[PDB]
Amino acid sequence: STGSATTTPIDSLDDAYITPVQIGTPAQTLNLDFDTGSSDLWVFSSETTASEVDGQTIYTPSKSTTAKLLSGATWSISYGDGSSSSGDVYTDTVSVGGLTVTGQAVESAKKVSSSFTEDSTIDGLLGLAFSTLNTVSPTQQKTFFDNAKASLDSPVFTADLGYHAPGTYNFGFIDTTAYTGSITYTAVSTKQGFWEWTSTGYAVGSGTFKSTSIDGIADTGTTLLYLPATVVSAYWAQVSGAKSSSSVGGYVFPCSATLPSFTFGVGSARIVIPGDYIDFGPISTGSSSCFGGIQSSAGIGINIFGDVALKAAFVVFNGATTPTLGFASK
Ligand SMILES: Cc1ccc(NC(C)(C)C(=O)O)cc1
Ligand SMILES: Cc1ccc(NC(C)(C)C(=O)O)cc1
Ligand code: NA
Repeated sequence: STGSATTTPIDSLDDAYITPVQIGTPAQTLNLDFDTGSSDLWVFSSETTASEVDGQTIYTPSKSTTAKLLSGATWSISYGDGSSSSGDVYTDTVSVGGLTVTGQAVESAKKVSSSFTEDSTIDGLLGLAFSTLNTVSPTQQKTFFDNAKASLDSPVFTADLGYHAPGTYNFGFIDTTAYTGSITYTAVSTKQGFWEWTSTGYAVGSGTFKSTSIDGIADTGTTLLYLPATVVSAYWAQVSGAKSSSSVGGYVFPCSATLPSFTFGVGSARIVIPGDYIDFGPISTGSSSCFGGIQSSAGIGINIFGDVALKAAFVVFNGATTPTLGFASK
């Protein structure tokens, strides 16, 4: 089997991407944030505290002929932005892009935090990290990808995120038309449950490439690129008037600037992030201070190759017995 679904940015900044997902019978279509940095498939639901729902489409298990309570199971999750949700669990049929899984754990939110409530465009998350991170208790559940594996033509999914444009998530195949050149594969550690890999270095603009090992995770659910403070300082030093602002929460730069590109290494290959991708616009409406898309990972405890980095590439998440990541330019 295969599946193929379009993913669409939620706003003009590419703050996140949503992908339609069919849940239940008859189908209930919800727009989920596919997150390679977590392992729960959770949704706004008919169970979600009413004051915490503001415009999201909800899953109603009582209207699905294939829904069944997973008796006794609960879940509770916290994300890197400090957001959270929790609830109970159903099993149901879930389809993405024509690929169907029966018996998928669909985590129904009873409570979501204010960041979720305030974002009417995201109806839930679909986790694509390793199932060892799934929060369901007392019986941990598998991700959609882990349940679909048995069945896929190739045990892979790919992320092809757009810059200010739609992109694609494919399951079970490589679309050799979607990238240029060759795909460079690199080793993955699953020890922390993430798609964790080691970049071979970086360059700033037209500068020389610095060979240096940078461990981090490939995380479609994180907007920005978070790297060590040394690397980030070297990048923003090339932008006149850029500075780290404790009041704003990271590096800011004059909106009048033209940003340099940022290159990261994948083995002997190089992925170039255009300068424009690193612009996250005014810090507040009408400000001439703009927020940077490359930020320090210091205090976060891990480096994160979020959407800023990933949307510069065609990315293969290879879930074979020995998982690997692949990157190609596009
Ligand atoms: C609506 C919304 C969108 C995204 C986030 N961030 C997540 C994905 C939870 C994270 O992993 O930091 C929180 C709320
Ligand atoms: C273990 C380790 C790994 C990498 C580096 N280099 C850094 C600090 C990322 C750089 O800025 O070049 C240093 C130590
Ligand atoms: Na922000």
